[PDB]
Amino acid sequence: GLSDGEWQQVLNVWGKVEADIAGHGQEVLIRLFTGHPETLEKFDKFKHLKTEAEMKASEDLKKHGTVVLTALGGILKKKGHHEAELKPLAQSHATKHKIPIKYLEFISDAIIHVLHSKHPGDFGADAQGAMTKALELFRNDIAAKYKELGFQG
Ligand code: HEM
Repeated sequence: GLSDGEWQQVLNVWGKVEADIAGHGQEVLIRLFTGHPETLEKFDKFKHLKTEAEMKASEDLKKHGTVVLTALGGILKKKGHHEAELKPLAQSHATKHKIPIKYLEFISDAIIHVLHSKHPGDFGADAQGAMTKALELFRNDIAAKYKELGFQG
């Protein structure tokens, strides 16, 4: 898992996100959708967004970004002891939303990108290492639930 020092770095980085949850959330989703247009198709409510300008102007997209990062933040604050929080998310994303684990990889990468984009020179090598470990743990624990369900896509 992560060391206490690594968790401290993760939660310090997370304070940056908490100062503007909606802005970070919006940028993460836009990075996901523009880099991987197939992901947009999983969202009936965002399929109509045909340009990035439309994405940027969508208040509902910002709202969903807030929902997403709020859930992730709650998980991170558990420092790995997140079974109760993570299980339901894994199960909704596999069974209802049909989100392949690859797309969770994509959004994890998007989070790292957005952190550098919004905080250039202020997301240090140690911080990137710790946040990466935290996102891998999240993804990996979701993957275990996906395997239980026999879910691939
Ligand atoms: C950090 C990773 C993610 C987190 C924390 C997250 C969190 C959430 C939450 C809290 C909800 C609403 C409750 C629920 O249905 O379980 C939700 C809904 C949803 N998620 Fe995710 N999600 C993540 C990644 C993804 C990805 C990568 C996709 C697709 C590429 C996706 C697709 C969806 C869809 C289609 C819904 C239903 C949206 C609606 O129509 O309201 N999620 N997500």
